Amino acid sequence: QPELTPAQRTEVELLARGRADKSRVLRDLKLPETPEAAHALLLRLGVWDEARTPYADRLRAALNAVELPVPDFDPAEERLDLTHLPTFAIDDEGNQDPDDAVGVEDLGGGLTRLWVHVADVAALVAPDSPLDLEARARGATLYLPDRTIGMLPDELVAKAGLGLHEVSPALSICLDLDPDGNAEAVDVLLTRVKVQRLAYQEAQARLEAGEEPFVTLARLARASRRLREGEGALSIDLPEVRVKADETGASVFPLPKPEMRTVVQECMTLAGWGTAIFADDNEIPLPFATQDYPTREVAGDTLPAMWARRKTLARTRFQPSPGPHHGMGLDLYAQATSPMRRYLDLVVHQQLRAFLAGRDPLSSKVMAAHIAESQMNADATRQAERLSRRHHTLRFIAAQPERVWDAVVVDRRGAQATLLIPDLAFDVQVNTPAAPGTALQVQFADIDLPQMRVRARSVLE
Ligand SMILES: [Mg+2]
Repeated sequence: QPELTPAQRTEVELLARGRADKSRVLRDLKLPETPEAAHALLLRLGVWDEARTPYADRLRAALNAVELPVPDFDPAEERLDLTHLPTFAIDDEGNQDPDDAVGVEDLGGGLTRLWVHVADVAALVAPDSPLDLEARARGATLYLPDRTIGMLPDELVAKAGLGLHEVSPALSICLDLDPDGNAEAVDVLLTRVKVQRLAYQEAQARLEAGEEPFVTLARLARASRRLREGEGALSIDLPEVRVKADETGASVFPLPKPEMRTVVQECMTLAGWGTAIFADDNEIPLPFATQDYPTREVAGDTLPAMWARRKTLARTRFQPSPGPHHGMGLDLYAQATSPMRRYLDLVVHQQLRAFLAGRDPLSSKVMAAHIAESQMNADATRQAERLSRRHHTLRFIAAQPERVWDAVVVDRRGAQATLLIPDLAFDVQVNTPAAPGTALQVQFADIDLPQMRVRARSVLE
């Protein structure tokens, strides 16, 4: 009802975005002078539609694309030509810029060479360059349901993304694995590959037809997982979704888990393990990913078991020297496969490329420093992303009031049960004595976007 003037609307907007901490307008209307209260008012007045999310702004996450000049790859740099091998960037349906690709080579005698090719980002982003500094200031690419704000310029992604061009330069990790999964050798080198893009479901279809390299990649991944599990490795693969938002509204799509998705994941793990092995052998400091023992032992792979396990996990800590990763069953590990979207991965590439160029990689001291600096930024970026995903997920829920969702009890707190709706990767508290693992049907009501809360209930129980 209160028709605010333009200047007033903006005043309220600055508060909703967290840029201001007060508002004479809200104060006057007997409304709380809080970002959430300003948000609700803007919705009630029609100034803002339900599509708008204030979380990136509130957390001071960068919403602007990086407008710095991007260097070209050096054509004279010698690279191992692998354009003759079938190579594939296999990703989620709807993905747009590949960081990685996989391939294999039979080496005879039961030995197989696994190739994990990664976008050669460090060839374009040198330590301390304006590109490196801005990427460090962001920590990670911000993937909102309605837009993507890269850690690096769009120009850079367009030129380094694998498979975006007929042939692509890459920084590759190669591991020679015997039938049992033991690595007889690991290498890191600059390459040139011809990559074909496929969604996980499409690679799965090829695996099912017995097509190579899918059949071989699956054999290697299975043997590798069995080895890591033998070393205490345990899973927290809970249901995932794609959250999208556009002109037509919000959408939440369940992410299928074909075997090829698991296989590709294992190839990334092998690549990170090899990278760490390589760095350890050559005394190259990297942001090694470590994880100490969990709070308590939790067995099983059911939803409730994985739900509990995730809560007991020790935090993943990145340090300049190798350390065991309990969750992965590895003695050492480094994330090296997503340099376009994660700053730590880019640092791994910068360190490896420096070594390859016969130069001096950053010392452990500067490494500990850059890890600390980037992580604070990555934390804020990731939180802005998580809040934004929940926002649109609620819009999706609110658009289908009549829908009944399938849920599972994954935890309990008194008379309260935590219900996870897999198709939404969304959980809510609901009164019910149902034991963990119990399948229930739930309906949602009273969605409040500014506060992002909803009331759920077990139906026809
Ligand atoms: Mg990928």
